[PDB]
Amino acid sequence: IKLFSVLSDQFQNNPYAYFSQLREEDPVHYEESIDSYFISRYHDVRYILQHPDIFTTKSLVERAEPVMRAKRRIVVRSFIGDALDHLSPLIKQNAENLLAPYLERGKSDLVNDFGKTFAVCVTMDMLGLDKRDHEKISEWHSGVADFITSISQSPEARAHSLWCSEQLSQYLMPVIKERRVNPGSDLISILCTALSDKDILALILNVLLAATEPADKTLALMIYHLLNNPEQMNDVLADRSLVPRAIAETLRYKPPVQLIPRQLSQDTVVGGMEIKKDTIVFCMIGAANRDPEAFEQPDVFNIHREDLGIKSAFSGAARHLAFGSGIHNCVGTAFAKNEIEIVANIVLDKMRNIRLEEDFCYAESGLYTRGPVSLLVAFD
Ligand code: HEM
Ligand SMILES: [Mg+2]
Ligand SMILES: [Mg+2]
Ligand SMILES: [Mg+2]
Ligand SMILES: [Mg+2]
Repeated sequence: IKLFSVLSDQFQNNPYAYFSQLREEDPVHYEESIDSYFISRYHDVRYILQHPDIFTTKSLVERAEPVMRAKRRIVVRSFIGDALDHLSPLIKQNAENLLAPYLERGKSDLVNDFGKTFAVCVTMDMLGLDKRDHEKISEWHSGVADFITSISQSPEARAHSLWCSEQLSQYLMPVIKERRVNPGSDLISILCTALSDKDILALILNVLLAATEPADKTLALMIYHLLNNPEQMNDVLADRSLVPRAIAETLRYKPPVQLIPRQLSQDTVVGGMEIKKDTIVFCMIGAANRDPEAFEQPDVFNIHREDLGIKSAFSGAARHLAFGSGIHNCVGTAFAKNEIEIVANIVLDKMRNIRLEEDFCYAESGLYTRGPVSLLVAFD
């Protein structure tokens, strides 16, 4: 009951089976393993995200370090909002260039054969990095992600993770010193116009981390749930203007980012239980997006739901909390919509009569960020 742990293999197997017992029965669940509380109720979670004075979180220029173990937001957001119209042909090519090898076979794994690389490549365009280097970059990003997400690492993984983030610095740092004097129109160049080299590397790195994982996760998650609800897929195929709805419901239904940490600046009460200073709470987004106080039939994937509030699903005043909520809302919400919309449409254009593979076994993994282990599809 309160004896159960949200860091367990058991929980990590299927977080969705325990959210309900978590609200209603132990909403502000203490995690003995750390000095961290886990908050499962929608309205609590949302109050926490709306009030980042009481519940602070790291700056964009703060080098990330393992989650388990304020004016630039706009400068990023806008110069990401100005970016997306420019990067749409490049996102489109990436999708086409990366699908290209797999057509003809009529067989792909949208996660491992395509997704990861696609997202990596879109971010590399956002940062103006040379897409020849996408193998190195992916491997490096992954090693770092591994260090941030993980509960624990072996000395090897940790030694690899250190290496990866060493390599990235060796790679990006010369690009930063270059663009300071010869800036293109890419994000790195823009950041050089009022922060230090190392500051900018941190921001760049946090934008590398932020903009990659969730985007490939969502693509795969949406396609999977559309295929798992095939008339909703047909709905989307016959009217492509539903893709924002399919995207939004996927985000509500299986948020790629499951946990949003916040540090407590003071003593304060969320719900009923009292929590002391400097302790860190964890917003359980999965649990909040499945809360029947916010959504009706919450455990039903329905792209046509009336309370989705599609009108706003890709903003800070949204109904689901997959981008967070309010002032500290995902900086690339507008970007994320476009990116996924584009690629989805191409995936759907090129993979005619797309379906799941014979004897494919769906499986999610992740505690802090969660998505499919793979998505084995077949098509003409
Ligand atoms: C599938 C779509 C995406 C989802 C669900 C998502 C989710 C999130 C969430 C939950 C946060 C936490 C905000 C908070 O602390 O309350 C966040 C932060 C952030 N997001 Fe996103 N994201 C997505 C795509 C993107 C993309 C494509 C970009 C960049 C274009 C982006 C840029 C950022 C940045 C820069 C942060 C700040 C984190 C930091 O301080 O390092 N996101 N995102
Ligand atoms: Mg080591
Ligand atoms: Mg389903
Ligand atoms: Mg159906
Ligand atoms: Mg499932």
